[PDB]
Amino acid sequence: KFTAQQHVYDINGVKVGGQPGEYPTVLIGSIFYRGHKIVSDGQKGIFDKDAAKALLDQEAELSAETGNPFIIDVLGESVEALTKYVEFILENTTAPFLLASISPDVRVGALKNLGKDPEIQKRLIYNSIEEHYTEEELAAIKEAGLKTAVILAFSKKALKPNARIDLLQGKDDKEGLIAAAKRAGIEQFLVDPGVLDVASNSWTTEAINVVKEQFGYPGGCAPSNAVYLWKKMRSKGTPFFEVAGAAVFTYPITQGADFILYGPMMNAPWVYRAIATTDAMIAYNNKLTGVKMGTTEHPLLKIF
Amino acid sequence: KFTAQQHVYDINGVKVGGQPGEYPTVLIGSIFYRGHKIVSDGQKGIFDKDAAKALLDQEAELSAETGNPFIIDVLGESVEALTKYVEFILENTTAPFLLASISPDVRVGALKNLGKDPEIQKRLIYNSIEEHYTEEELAAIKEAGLKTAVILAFSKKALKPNARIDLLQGKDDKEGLIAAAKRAGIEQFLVDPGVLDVASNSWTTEAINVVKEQFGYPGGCAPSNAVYLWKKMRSKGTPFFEVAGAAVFTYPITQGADFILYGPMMNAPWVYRAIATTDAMIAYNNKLTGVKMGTTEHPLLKIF
Ligand SMILES: CN1c2c(O)nc(N)nc2NC[C@@H]1CNc1ccc(C(=O)N[C@@H](CCC(=O)O)C(=O)O)cc1
Repeated sequence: KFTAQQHVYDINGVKVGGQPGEYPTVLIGSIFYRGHKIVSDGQKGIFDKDAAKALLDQEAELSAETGNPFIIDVLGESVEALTKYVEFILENTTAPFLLASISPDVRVGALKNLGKDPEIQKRLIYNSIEEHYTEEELAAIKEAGLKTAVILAFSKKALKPNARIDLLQGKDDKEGLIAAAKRAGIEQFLVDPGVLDVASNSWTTEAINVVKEQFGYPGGCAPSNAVYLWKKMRSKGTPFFEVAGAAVFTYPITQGADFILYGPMMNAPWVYRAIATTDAMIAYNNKLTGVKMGTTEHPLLKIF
Repeated sequence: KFTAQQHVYDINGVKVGGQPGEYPTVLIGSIFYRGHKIVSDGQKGIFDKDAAKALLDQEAELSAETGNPFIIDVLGESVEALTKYVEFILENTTAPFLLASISPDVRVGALKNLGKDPEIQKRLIYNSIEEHYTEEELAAIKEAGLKTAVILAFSKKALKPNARIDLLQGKDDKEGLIAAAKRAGIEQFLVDPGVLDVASNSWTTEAINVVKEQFGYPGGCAPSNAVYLWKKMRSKGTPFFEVAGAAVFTYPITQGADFILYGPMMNAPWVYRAIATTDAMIAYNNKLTGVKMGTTEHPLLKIF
């Protein structure tokens, strides 16, 4: 059990946060990522709408089967593409989604094209407020009226968990990412300490623990990149890559994390089955921790 | 982490116990279990020597690849069969092994045949001293001169983790399982709190924590019990069964367990890969906690 009173956010019906076993893990699948084969032009945002709709329908089905809620990670490499990707997600699912790009200019341009829309404000989560934030970026977020953002504490100047906490809460003459988010009008903070590599997923998890111990913000991480760069294990193929993947993705959940960005949506079939199993074992512990489940839509009540 | 100084046993080279991150997880694979297709006659102990050698060679290879040591779980349905099984294991591997059977009189009968052989004393671990131990069982163990035993610290009267203090130490007019084991000349106790089903693996792990926190005995369990009877998952095939299995088998390691009985040895290829991943992430946490690895033969230094 975590020391601080946990913030539980209601993201247009998706509950995220709380004490371990209170709410199922929220699973965040990536679509239109670099090299996604359903995209034929990543600059114009031209993609197979049937194949994309099939992924969204599969996520709904897996979600209904396990009780794990989903938020879609929507990636783009251009303003034009990311704008079209967001319009498509708005119309073809009811789920919340992350507005994501490596390029902050792409994120901000796309956000500008969406204007002030009550549906966007309810469903769109900014991915992310990170070390390179600008006043322009914070202004674009405020003008869009967004209320939830991923706070990403990934930084090669902040390897140790406590240095990632310094990046979040601020230190000396740096306000920190939480303060920057608040100045943008963000009231709800999904804290992602970053995953440098597989082995340091324990440090990511230690940083999630400190966040939930002291602040009570929902904590999660995105270990898909580190897993896919693990040449030695990937070389082995199926099912060796998936079980190792499952070990990495479940580990933060075993230490009380609230959400996982699991990588490409095509991996949802095995990710949902691994994560739902962990959630069901943790919830069964609820009597010993003195926690009450916040919902009957829970893997413990569904997967057996 | 644990307050108690942890007992670390050396079982013919296999180190079992310690603080989390100090030693790799010991992996215990089952052979000659009920339904094992390499057995044609479970009463006479007629089995495929080439297929048994191949499993033991595959355990040695995976062990050398990850740094996870192994103990063999040797199951028999008759005295004649279990005797032959143990003679084969003695000759075809160097690993310690569990002498195991659903039928206590099969364990007792087999022990009589194997005699007070100094190799039996060094490599044979009694599986197990249970709630309903008999004087004839304790006499057989003493006469064989065994030094290590699994203490199955399980009872439907002691479902709560804290009740395992009662089972181990005794209570009221009941001799504890530790006192019983010592009367049989046992000096080294591998504590298994028992696993009823998948979900209750969280209660098993809380019991392991209590045992290590207060007594320092190595703690492990057999999640295999629940997983292969989980038809919903098994019938889905690869990789759904493997990732679900990986979630269950890794969970106790993430809470500080020292050994896992992972079921049939045919599953070693994906069990080693999942468990090595968890061990590597836990040991990486040593860099923050100051906990020193007790061996360079560790997944953290091998799998990347
Ligand atoms: C019950 N159990 C156990 C335990 O709980 N605690 C200790 N110390 N030792 C043991 N030893 C035996 C057992 C762990 N080993 C196992 C557990 C389960 C299986 C198993 O599920 N076999 C399958 C058939 C094999 C298959 O097709 O999977 C079955 O349905 O019976 C095979 C071996």
